[PDB]
Amino acid sequence: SVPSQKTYQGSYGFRLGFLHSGTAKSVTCTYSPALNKLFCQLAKTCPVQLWVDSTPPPGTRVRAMAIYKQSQHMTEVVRRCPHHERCSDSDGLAPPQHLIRVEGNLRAEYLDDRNTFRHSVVVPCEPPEVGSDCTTIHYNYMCYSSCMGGMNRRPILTIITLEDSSGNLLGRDSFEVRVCACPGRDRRTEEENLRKK
Ligand SMILES: [Zn+2]
Repeated sequence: SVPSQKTYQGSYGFRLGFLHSGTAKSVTCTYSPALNKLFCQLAKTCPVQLWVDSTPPPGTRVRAMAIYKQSQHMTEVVRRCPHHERCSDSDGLAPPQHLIRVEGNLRAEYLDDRNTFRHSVVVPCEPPEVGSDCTTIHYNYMCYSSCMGGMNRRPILTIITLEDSSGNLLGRDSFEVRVCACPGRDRRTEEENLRKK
């Protein structure tokens, strides 16, 4: 009833990476290593790098799923709020209830789990292009952390799983997410609060 969040590199040395975007007022997505937390604006591009030490087999996939970070909310499905699920902002592929979308990948598949009712989005694991050492997935988060009747100010984690063609686990990583109007300021504030504590 709760997806695992345990970091697991597995046989292929799977782990995430994030750009260094800074904390200027104009930044739309920024990652805090000290907090392991991504701060982003609503429906803006969030580049997430995938790093491996060796190439996984053909048919390997990469799945993203959100869960509530607090244990007392972890069994509740993370979904878009009653406003955003009805705002007709469909990209033609993501169900309107799904918080997490993949941008610019026609091979993305969206799952409503028949047993847990949780949402996820999964893409093929592509090898790095010539001249690159990693691959990047562009995610979008489609509600604010503050949306009433949805996340309702509760923090979430995104869990990224590397899976074989049957869906079996090959690797796992995760990060907290705050979707907010001013990610640069909020990252600075939370990093200062951590330093003071
Ligand atoms: Zn919303």
